[PDB]
Amino acid sequence: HMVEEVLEEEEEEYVVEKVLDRRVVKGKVEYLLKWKGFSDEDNTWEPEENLDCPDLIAEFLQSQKTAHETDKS
Repeated sequence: HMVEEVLEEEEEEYVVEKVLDRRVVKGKVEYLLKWKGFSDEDNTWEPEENLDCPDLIAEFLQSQKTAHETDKS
């Protein structure tokens, strides 16, 4: 922890590994993705009106229909 009057940015930058789930509060939609570069699973919730990953959002919201019932085994 560095104490000073010139440090607001949380960290350099985080990366997204994929989407694990999601949850709405009542007006906005949040998404819990797996952010790599922390400890192992520091997923975080973000607003879909700012994030930029419509591939995992529209790819994970369809799995609920049927995807784990098959799998590649």
